[PDB]
Amino acid sequence: SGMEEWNFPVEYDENYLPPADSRYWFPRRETMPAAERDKAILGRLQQVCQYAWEHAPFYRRKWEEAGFQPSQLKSLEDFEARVPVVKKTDLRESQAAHPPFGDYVCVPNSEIFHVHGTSRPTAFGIGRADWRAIANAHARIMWGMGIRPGDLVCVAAVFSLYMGSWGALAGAERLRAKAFPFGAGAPGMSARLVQWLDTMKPAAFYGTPSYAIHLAEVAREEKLNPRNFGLKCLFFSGEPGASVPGVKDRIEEAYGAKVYDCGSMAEMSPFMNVAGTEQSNDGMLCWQDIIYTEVCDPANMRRVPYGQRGTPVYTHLERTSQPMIRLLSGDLTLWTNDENPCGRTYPRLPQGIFGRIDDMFTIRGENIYPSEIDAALNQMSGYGGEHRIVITRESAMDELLLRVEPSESVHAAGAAALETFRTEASHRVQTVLGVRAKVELVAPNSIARTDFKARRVIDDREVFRALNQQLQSS
Amino acid sequence: SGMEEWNFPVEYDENYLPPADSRYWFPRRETMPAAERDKAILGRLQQVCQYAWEHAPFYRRKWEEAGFQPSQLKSLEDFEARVPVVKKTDLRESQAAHPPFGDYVCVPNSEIFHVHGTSRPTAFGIGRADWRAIANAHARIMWGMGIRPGDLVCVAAVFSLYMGSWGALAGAERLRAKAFPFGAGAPGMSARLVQWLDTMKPAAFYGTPSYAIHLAEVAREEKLNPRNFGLKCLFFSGEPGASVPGVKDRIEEAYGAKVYDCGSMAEMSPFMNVAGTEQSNDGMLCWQDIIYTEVCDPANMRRVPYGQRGTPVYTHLERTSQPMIRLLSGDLTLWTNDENPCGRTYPRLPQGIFGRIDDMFTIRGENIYPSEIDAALNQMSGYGGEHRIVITRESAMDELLLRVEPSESVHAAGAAALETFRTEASHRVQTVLGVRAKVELVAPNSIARTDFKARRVIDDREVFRALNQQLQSS
Ligand SMILES: C[C@H](CO)C(=O)OP(=O)(O)OC[C@H]1O[C@@H](n2cnc3c(N)ncnc32)[C@H](O)[C@@H]1O
Ligand SMILES: C[C@H](CO)C(=O)OP(=O)(O)OC[C@H]1O[C@@H](n2cnc3c(N)ncnc32)[C@H](O)[C@@H]1O
Repeated sequence: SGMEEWNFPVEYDENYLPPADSRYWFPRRETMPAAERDKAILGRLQQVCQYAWEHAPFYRRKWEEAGFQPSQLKSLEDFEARVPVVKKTDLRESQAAHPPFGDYVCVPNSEIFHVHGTSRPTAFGIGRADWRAIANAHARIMWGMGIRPGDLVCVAAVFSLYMGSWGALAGAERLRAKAFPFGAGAPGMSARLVQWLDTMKPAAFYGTPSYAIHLAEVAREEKLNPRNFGLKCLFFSGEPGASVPGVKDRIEEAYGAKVYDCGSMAEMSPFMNVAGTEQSNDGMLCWQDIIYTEVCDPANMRRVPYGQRGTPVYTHLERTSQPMIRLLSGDLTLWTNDENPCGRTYPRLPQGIFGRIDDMFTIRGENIYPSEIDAALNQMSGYGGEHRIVITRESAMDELLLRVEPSESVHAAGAAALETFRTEASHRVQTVLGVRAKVELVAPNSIARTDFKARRVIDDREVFRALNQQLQSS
Repeated sequence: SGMEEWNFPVEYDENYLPPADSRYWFPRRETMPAAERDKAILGRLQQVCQYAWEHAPFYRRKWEEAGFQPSQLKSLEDFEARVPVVKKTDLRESQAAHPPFGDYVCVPNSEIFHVHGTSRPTAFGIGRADWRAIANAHARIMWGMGIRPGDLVCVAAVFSLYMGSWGALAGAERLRAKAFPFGAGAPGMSARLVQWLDTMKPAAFYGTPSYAIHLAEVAREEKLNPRNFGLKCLFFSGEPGASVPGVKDRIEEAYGAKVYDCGSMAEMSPFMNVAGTEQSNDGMLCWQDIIYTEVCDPANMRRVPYGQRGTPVYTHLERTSQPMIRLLSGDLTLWTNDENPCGRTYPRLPQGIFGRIDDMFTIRGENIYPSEIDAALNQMSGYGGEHRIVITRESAMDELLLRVEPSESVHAAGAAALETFRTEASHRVQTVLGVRAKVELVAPNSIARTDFKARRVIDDREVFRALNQQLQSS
C-alpha cells in the first residue's frame, strides 16, 4: 500500500514533522487512488471488528443478535448491509448495565488516561494510546489547514467534559505549535481574550462558529478591531456555521482571515475526521483512513449515491478504547466524490453538515432545518447577529415564528427603518423556505450570545401560543 | 550523590513508575542527608545561573546592576546575599520591553509548547522540556500524597490562563492515574460535577479549598452526600485554607477524606514544590531538589532561622524556559527543619502560607491576615460558611468590620439565637485578634461563593463608612 505508519493498533512516530514545503502530512494516505485506499480500509475494518469481537461483549451481543460475525465482512457492501448501526441510546444502556464506560471499553481499566463525556450523559474512558492516535490525527488535519509548527493556536472552547477543546489542543501540541488553551465558559473571559488576541496576535483560532461571532462583538465593545489579531485562520466544530453561506462570510470579513469547517462527534474523537483543507476550503473532506465515514439512507443504513443526502455513519480505524463501529450520527449531509482543489482523494461534504435530523421541524408540509433560517438571516445587511425560532411539536404549525434582532444602525435609523427590516426579513425567509414567516423584532443585543453551541429553537407550546397571539394582536 | 535523574537540563524517563510498596517516588533525592542535598543544590544553582547569564539579557542586566556574576556563587550564603531578588513588577516591565515573554524566556521561540499567564498580566511561554519536567515533578509529589496509577483524579479548577489546573492534570497524566479534567468556571458546572463524583467515585480531587466548601453545599442542595464520593484525598492550591485549622477540619469532615496543602506560584510551576505528604499531612514540605525555597527576612532578602517567619523566595532547578531565580513571593510563612513523619529530609512550612503580605491590614496597631479571621470563624459551630471583611487603607481603623453568615439552623432557631451567634462571633474574633470586632449578620447563602480564589476583603472607603454608620445606628 505504501500508507504511512499503517498498523493496528496504531503507534505513531512522535518526532515526525513533514517537510516545510509539503502540503500533506501523509502524502500517500491523503492522495493515493481511492480504490487502493478502500481495499486497505476494508482490511482495517476486519482487524477492528475482530478486535471488538474479542474485547467488547457489547459488540459481541449486538452482532450476534443481527446475525453477524467478523468473518462475514468480505467487502464494504457487506459492512453496510450486515453490521448493525450503534445508536447513542445503546451506549447509554451499556454504561448503565456496565458502569462507568460500558461493555465497549475494550482496554483494561489500567490503560484509561483521560475521562471526559457528554452533558443520560455518557462517560468517555480514553486510553493513553488513543489519546496519541487523536493528537497525531489532529496535527495532520491542522497541517492540512495550513497551520504550522511555531504558530500560536488559540483554543477558545470550554475545557471540561467537552471533547472539542481537548481535541484541538492535542493536535496543536503534536503539530509543535505554540498551544494557547485560553478556554471558555466563565463570565469575564471574552473581554480578557480580545486583549490577549490583540497582544499575542495568533495565527489560528479554534472554537464554535457562534463564539467567533460573539467575540467580534466583544472586541468592538472593548474598542479593539478583530482584523488586527493577526489571524490567518479560524477552525470550528460543534455545530453548523463554518459551511453556512452568510455565517462563513461574516466571520471571514470580521477577522480578515480564512474559516475552516471540521467535526463529527465527541464519541468519534479524532473528530476532525471530517474537515476542510486550505485549498478545498468549502465544506469538509472525509479523511477515510482515520475514520471510515458512510453517508447512509436512514431507512436502511446503506450508503446513498454521491450527489445525494443522507446520515453520516462512522467507524474508528485507529482506536482500541471505546471503539465506535458504525455509530449512527443522526445528522444530515450531502456527499460528493469529485476532484478536490488540494488534490486529496477523499469524498467531500461540500456544504458541511446541515444539522441533527431531530432538530428539523415541519411547517405546512415543508421540512426546515434551523441552519436554513440562520443562512437566510445572515445574508441580510440589516440583521443584528441573533434570532430565536419559536415552535411547537405538540401540534401542526401553519406559519414560522421568528424573534429577530435588527442591527444597531437599523435601530438608530428609526421606526420606519425597523418596520422595513422586519417586513424584508419576513419576505426573504418566505422566499427561501416557501412558507409564511411571522417576524417579531427584539431590541439589539437583547438575545443571549454563547461561547458554546447556539440553541436558537424554543420548542415550548406555551411560548409558541403566547407569541402567535401577541403577533396576531399587533 | 546517587540522586535519581539528576542533570541540567533535566530529561526524565517517561516509563518509570516506583515499586507499588514504595512511599517515595525518588527515595534518594527525597530522604538523603540535607547537607548532602544542599551541596548538589549549590552545584545546580551554579549551572542555572550560568545558563541564565548566557540566554537571558534580563538576568544579565539585573545581576550586573547588583554587582553579581555566576562565578561569585561559592555557597548558599553567597546566593542569598549577592543575588538580587526578582519582583513580579520586573517580569511585567521585561514583557512590556521584550514582548510577549520578556528577556528571561531563554529558550528559542520555536521551543514554546504552551501559553498561559496571570489575570498588567504576564504571559507564560513554557517549553516542551519544562512541561515534561513539571509533569514528572507533580506525579512524584502526588505519589507522596498516596495517589497511585489507575486512581481517578478529578481536576476541578478552571482550565484557562491559570497554571493550577494544568499543573495537577500534567501530574495525573504522568502518574498514569485516570485524569478527569472536569474544570470549573461556567454556570451549571457544580450541579453537574456532584452527579459525576457520585457516579465515578474518584480517589482524589484537586481545586481551591474555597471550591471544596462550595461543592459540599452544592452536593447537599442536590440531595447527594459528599462522603459517598469515594474520596481518599483532596489536594488544594491557589490560596490559604488547606493548612487553616477550622477550614481543613470542615473539608475533611464533609468528604470523610484527607486534605493536602500544596502550591507556591504560577511563575514557579512545578508549583507543588511546596506540598504536604500522606504522613507529614499538616502543612507543606519544601521539595528543595525541584525548586530551591528560601524563607527570607523582607528587610534584607536573607534566610531567617528555622522557627521564624519570613517571605518565600524561590529558584527553579529544572527549568530552561522563563527560569525564576530568587523570585520574591511577597507571601508570609514560618519554616522549621525538624524530623518529618514521612521521613523526607526537607524543611517544612508546618502552618502552610498565611497569605500575601500586601493583603494584611492593621487595626489599632495590630497586624491582621484575612486567614486568621477565616480560621476563628470556621472553628465556630454556628458559622454559615461565608463572610466579608470591610476595611479602609485610606485612613486608620479603630475596629474590625465583619459581615458574617450564620448557619441555616442558627437562623431557623429565631431572633435571639441569631443575636447570640452575632455577639459570640464578635467576642471570639476579639479574643483571637486582641481587637474590637463589629459583626453584621447577613442572610444564610446570600454571600457569593467561588470555584476559584475567595476575595473576602472589601477595601472600599465608601463601603467601610456606610457599614460603620449602619452598625452605629442599629
Ligand atoms: C467534540 C465534537 C466536535 O466538536 C462535538 O461537538 O461532539 P458533540 O457530541 O458535542 O456534538 C456532535 C453533534 O454536533 C454537531 N456538529 C459538530 N460539528 C459540526 C459541524 N462541523 N457541522 C455541523 N454540525 C456539527 C452534529 O449535530 C454532531 O452530531
Ligand atoms: C498556580 C499557582 C498554584 O495554584 C497559583 O495559585 O499561582 P498564582 O499566581 O495564581 O497565585 C500565587 C499566590 O496564591 C497564594 N497561594 C497559592 N497557593 C497557596 C497555598 N497553598 N497556601 C497559601 N497561599 C497560596 C499565594 O499568595 C501565592 O503567592
